Amino acid sequence: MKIEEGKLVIWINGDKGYNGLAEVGKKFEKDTGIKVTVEHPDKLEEKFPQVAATGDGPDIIFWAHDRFGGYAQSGLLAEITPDKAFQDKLYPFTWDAVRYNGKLIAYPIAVEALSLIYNKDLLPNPPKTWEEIPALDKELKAKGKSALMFNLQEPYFTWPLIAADGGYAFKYENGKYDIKDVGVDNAGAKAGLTFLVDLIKNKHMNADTDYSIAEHAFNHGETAMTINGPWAWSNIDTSKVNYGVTVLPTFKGQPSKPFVGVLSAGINAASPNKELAKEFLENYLLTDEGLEAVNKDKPLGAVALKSYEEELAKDPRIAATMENAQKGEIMPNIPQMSAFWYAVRTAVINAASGRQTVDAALAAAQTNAA
Ligand SMILES: OC[C@H]1O[C@H](O[C@H]2[C@H](O)[C@@H](O)[C@@H](O)O[C@@H]2CO)[C@H](O)[C@@H](O)[C@@H]1O
Ligand SMILES: [Cl-]
Ligand SMILES: [Cl-]
Ligand SMILES: [Cl-]
Ligand SMILES: [Cl-]
Ligand SMILES: [Zn+2]
Repeated sequence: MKIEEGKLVIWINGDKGYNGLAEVGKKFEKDTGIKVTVEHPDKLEEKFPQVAATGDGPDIIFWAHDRFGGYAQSGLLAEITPDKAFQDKLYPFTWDAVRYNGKLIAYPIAVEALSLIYNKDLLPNPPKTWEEIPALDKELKAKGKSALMFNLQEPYFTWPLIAADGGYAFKYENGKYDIKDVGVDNAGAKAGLTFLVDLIKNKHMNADTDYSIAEHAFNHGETAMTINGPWAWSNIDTSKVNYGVTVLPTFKGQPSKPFVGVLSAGINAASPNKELAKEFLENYLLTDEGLEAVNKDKPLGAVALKSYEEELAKDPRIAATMENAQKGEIMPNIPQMSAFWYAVRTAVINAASGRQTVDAALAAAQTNAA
């Protein structure tokens, strides 16, 4: 078989708590005899539609909900069937994220938003504005440090700045997203991307900075700030850097507006193990003990499971996560999101590297997203 009967194969991103998830899998195996194998392929969210379209791939895929409408439209996801009692365990807005064309198509797990993470020893009082960063970098450089480093290769991390002054993905109005109406090339989006490009032009950041570089720099005390999600806190803890997690800086007086993702677990339509996947997700993973196990490996951040979230909310880092989430927007789950992200990734990388002006980059992004 392309997908093996009698076990579960799971995909989750490599920066999440995949070892903790595997532990939940070992508990499952102990109780049921069903082995669970967790993989973390790179770009799994791009690979999934390729392999699932041929009846292959994992039994279960974990990713933010934004990719799931596309998968569902292509018939790659099984309809899930939790009853009302189970539904009541999770916050209503998380279920909204995973409902597509009249069907629930994934189980919500956690609510993710980026925050500003800062080194308290270098910056006891972190900047409230993006505009403060250039001068702060010049001041820190004289002491052998930089102000800020974050992943410039994934547009997820730059979006909060692009959206701050008015950029948006798809217009939502009167109960629908208008997929012909994109906001990646409005004045606000240009302003935010231009600010980023200027940070690079003025040697405050490097265009080639990626996830690993920014994490390395922050966790080694080479830079005073980074922008990242809750999954990153575990490695910072181990580094012994004294850090805080706070509201993202404003731009032109406007809050940064991160795109909020609901990490969700979908079941492959081609899986011969759908009932076992349901048992694993409902009875083992989406439980206090299951999420705690994953969280202990890499923090989930705010979780969809009310009972556990009530405990996590007491953590000031989680409060900061929710504050940033409230200033941002939940991502659409519509199929056009794949095109949107391709468009914006291309624009940010080309603008940052100087291959395109901001105006040309975002003009192309508008065409490509719509
Ligand atoms: O950067 C584009 C990318 O953004 C989001 O992916 C996030 C993901 O949601 C987070 O859980 C975390 O792993 O960071 C990822 C970015 O590297 C979108 O969900 C994704 O579809 C999109 O390609
Ligand atoms: Cl990266
Ligand atoms: Cl080093
Ligand atoms: Cl529970
Ligand atoms: Cl769409
Ligand atoms: Zn280094």
